[PDB]
Amino acid sequence: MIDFGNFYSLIAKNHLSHWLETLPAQIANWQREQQLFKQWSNAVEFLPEIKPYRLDLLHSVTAESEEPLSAGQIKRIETLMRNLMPWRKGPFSLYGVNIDTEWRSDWKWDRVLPHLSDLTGRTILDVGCGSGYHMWRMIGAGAHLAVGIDPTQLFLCQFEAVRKLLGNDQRAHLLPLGIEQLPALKAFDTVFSMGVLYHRRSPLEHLWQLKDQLVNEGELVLETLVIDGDENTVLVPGDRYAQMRNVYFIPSALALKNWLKKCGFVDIRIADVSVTTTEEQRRTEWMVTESLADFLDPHDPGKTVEGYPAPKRAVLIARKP
Ligand SMILES: Nc1ncnc2c1ncn2[C@@H]1O[C@H](C[S@+](CC[C@H]([NH3+])C(=O)[O-])CC(=O)[O-])[C@@H](O)[C@H]1O
Repeated sequence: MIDFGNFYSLIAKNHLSHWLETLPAQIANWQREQQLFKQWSNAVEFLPEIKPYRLDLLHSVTAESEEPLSAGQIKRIETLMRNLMPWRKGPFSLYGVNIDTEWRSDWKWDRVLPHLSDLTGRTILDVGCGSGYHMWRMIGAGAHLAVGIDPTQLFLCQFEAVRKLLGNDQRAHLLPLGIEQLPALKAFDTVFSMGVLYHRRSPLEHLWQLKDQLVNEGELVLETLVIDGDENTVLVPGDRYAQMRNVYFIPSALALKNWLKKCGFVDIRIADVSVTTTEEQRRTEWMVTESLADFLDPHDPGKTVEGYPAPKRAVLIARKP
């Protein structure tokens, strides 16, 4: 297993302390009903613990030693990390192992960062953080603590593989929770929900739940699929949108701005809207199964195979009063 002791021990001592009234039970239960699990755990267990000599979290996620490591030592790490494929969120550069992930999560980062309130000093929740890539970038932009939640064992394992290789860094943590499970912590400075809203049956309740994690004057940063149109334009696909099951709402950005108004957010701004291109999302050596090219109408990339407008992503920023 993995021990969440460091985390509990950490939040025992800060403004997240009340979370201990629910978290350990929920994590215990999650660990209970987890029984290729061992492949993923051994990958983490068997990687060495290295303190990086150089650590860049400001412009990438890059770690290097003073003395470059043996060809064989790189290969051990390479092949253990290859055991945690598919790697979707990244990329990561760790002692010369370059994990070119399906997504250029960096692009999403470059398009979000400039519109943010200064992250320096902040405590942050990242809902649906995947591998945790963005959490490390949040550390680089000078956040005090970055906490993520994603109820997927693979991604908990990927994150722990990276932290281990980053010298067991304690400034970020991935809890295998789902966003439904949290109470109203009202303790985070900034909350990120990226690539999550459209997977929720109840989009307004998602926004309220996010709002319930924020201090007064906290900042929400919301990113999700979208469609062109006025306030009143909102697509709800059928069984498959870009081959994804369980897609619910894909509103227009203007519609999303209105939802946030309804859910009581303030100073809302559309900050980026960006067609997702096959150079932002694709097959790699570290993710071998289908990707965006396959989910697009082969004769018209402005549409999905099913025949819907193609993936488009907005970034909305907003403040809780
Ligand atoms: N109930 C849940 N609660 C919290 N997360 C969930 C839940 N269920 C599934 N997820 C997680 O939400 C993430 C959606 S991805 C965005 C990743 C990153 N944010 C990014 O912006 O690239 C896909 C995308 O939109 O590219 C996955 O990691 C799921 O495990």
